[PDB]
Amino acid sequence: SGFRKMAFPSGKVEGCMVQVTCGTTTLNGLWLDDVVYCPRHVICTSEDMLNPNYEDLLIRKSNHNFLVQAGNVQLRVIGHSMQNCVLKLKVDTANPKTPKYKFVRIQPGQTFSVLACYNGSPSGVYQCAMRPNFTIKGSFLNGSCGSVGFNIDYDCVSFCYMHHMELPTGVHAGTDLEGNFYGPFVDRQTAQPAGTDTTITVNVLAWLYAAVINGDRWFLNRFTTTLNDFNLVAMKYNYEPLTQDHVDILGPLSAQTGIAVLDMCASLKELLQNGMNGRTILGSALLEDEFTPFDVVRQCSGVTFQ
Amino acid sequence: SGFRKMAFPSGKVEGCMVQVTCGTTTLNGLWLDDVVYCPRHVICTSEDMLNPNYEDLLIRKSNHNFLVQAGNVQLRVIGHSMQNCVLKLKVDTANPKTPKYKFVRIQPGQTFSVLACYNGSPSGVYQCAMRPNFTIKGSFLNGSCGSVGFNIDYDCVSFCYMHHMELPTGVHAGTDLEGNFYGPFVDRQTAQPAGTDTTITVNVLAWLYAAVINGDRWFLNRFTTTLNDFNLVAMKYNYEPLTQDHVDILGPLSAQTGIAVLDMCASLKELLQNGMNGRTILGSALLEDEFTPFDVVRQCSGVTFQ
Ligand SMILES: *C(=N)[C@H](C[C@@H]1CCNC1=O)NC(=O)[C@@H]1[C@@H]2[C@H](CN1C(=O)[C@@H](NC(=O)C(F)(F)F)C(C)(C)C)C2(C)C
Ligand SMILES: *C(=N)[C@H](C[C@@H]1CCNC1=O)NC(=O)[C@@H]1[C@@H]2[C@H](CN1C(=O)[C@@H](NC(=O)C(F)(F)F)C(C)(C)C)C2(C)C
Repeated sequence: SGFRKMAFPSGKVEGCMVQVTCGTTTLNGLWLDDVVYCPRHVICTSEDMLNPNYEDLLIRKSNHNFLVQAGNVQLRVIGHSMQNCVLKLKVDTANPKTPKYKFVRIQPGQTFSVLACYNGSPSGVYQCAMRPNFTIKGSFLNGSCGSVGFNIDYDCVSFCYMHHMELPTGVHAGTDLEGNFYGPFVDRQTAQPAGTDTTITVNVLAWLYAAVINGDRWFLNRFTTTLNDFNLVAMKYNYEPLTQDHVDILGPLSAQTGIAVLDMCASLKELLQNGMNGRTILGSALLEDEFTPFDVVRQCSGVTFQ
Repeated sequence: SGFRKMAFPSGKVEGCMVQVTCGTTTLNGLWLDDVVYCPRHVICTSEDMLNPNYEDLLIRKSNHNFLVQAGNVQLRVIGHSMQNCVLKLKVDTANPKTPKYKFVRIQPGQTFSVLACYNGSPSGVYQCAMRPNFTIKGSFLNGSCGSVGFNIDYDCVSFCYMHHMELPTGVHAGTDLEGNFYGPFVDRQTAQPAGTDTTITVNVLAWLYAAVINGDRWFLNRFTTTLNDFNLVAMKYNYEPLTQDHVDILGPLSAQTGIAVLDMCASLKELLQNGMNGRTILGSALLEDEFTPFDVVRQCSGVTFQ
């Protein structure tokens, strides 16, 4: 029993982190086989970053201008190219620690683990969700760019995020591993608008199932509701609509606990309308929306990775 | 910016996990050089665990009765001994992935990362604190025993916890790596009393400093207090006494923010007496006590590990 915010084991990703330096700018890169992936603004000076022309800046670089260090071993760069907002540096050595891997683009509401790194070295690991406004609530300092987000499936690391930038409100933005930003953002140091965020309903429901599995059952009421009626009530509270796809994904938790999804929705509706009346669920005084249904199953059923 | 519950990178520990089976009981072991460390109740049947005589049970085992698997490679056992509540299995192969390491016994209030494992394979990583009553609030299922807790210092893994047991309230107990329990517990399936828990004051103060560093400053009041006056008020709220040692450990955060420790204590006193009036600090509606002063510094200053 017990329920914690849990990250994936980070070792497979640790074996892929390197330091990339161009001029006096240093950040992290991801070394897979004979390619290093990193944010393209490694080629910028501080002044360039206010309004960069990355294509022009890259024209004036050659391979040897990129200092790639894996520990205290320099990796010789033998080619380079830009793909959207990421640079790809071909090196003459394949990473022997390369795991089985995929590049994926995740959906708003899905979670991932972040291995926060500085100078090519890991600092720590934490769990994040892609918010509905395509930001993440991370923890990142100067030099963290190129840190990656990922999920694991048995032996396969699915990389989904590379870190690029922070909005002065402490929220974070980045790209998939093809260099395409999540959200309407660009890698330039200028003010940019983000959509208002919303609560990830299907995840709140998953966490209420986690609560029941752990014996925290006080909020279960005797009612049911329709999907339509639930979505009208939840819209007022800035919850995202719950779809039939979401109901279907909640099926395994519903079957395990014997609580119908629409019955759990009726309990959530009461919590939204009435509050929690000074009580906690799984130790929290607020409803938590950064556990997916799979997160709950993998933690409560002890799924392992190879 | 941003502040998350952050675990240490787990890769160095992942390389040490193995599966140990004796009879039909299987749990996790920790393989360092040519020794595997695991909970001694691997030698128990389910019935033995109600009232085990471990010395008698071990008498009747020989080396070959222990099946140790590192991946799909069986490690030949060539000696065994019991040290308090842990078994030590000598194997004929040294773990080539053994990190620099130490065995330490941590103090109540200190935190560590847990790599939760099943069948010798990692499931996930999360951060825990040793509670003042010597329990931890973990997330552990059947088969998790032998999972370890640890801290890292540059390249050195300090192992501080091995998991043994769950009290039916969802809290957890275990040993240091010399097999000595934290707290007044024994590895037998019978009801046992734990002390009432208390709030780790020095950690709450560390987290309030983390909040200020992140721009969450609403709770700062204009007052100071004495250490004596703070401790009288906090005792009522089941907070542990704040010592001069604690004040000294908070020095780096105090100097960084320019807020005297006793001034932060005056702000905490107001929060304890008045509540948070529907507001949050770092997104939490409750005061958080499972970040140490070092946790705050290592996250907010980007300390890395080798
Ligand atoms: C990569 N190493 C850093 C990570 C930042 C630094 C502080 N916390 C983080 O997550 N990325 C940057 O410094 C990027 C980079 C130029 C400026 N930048 C920012 O993150 C800035 N934010 C923005 O410009 C905004 F608001 F639009 F997101 C900064 C004000 C420095 C936090 C480029 C090329 C975008
Ligand atoms: C190790 N693999 C498990 C981990 C447990 C299992 C469920 N969650 C956990 O953390 N350890 C055990 O099963 C130990 C073991 C016998 C019984 N046990 C318990 O954890 C039991 N708890 C107690 O006996 C109590 F309450 F005293 F802590 C159980 C009721 C099965 C949760 C031995 C040898 C103590």
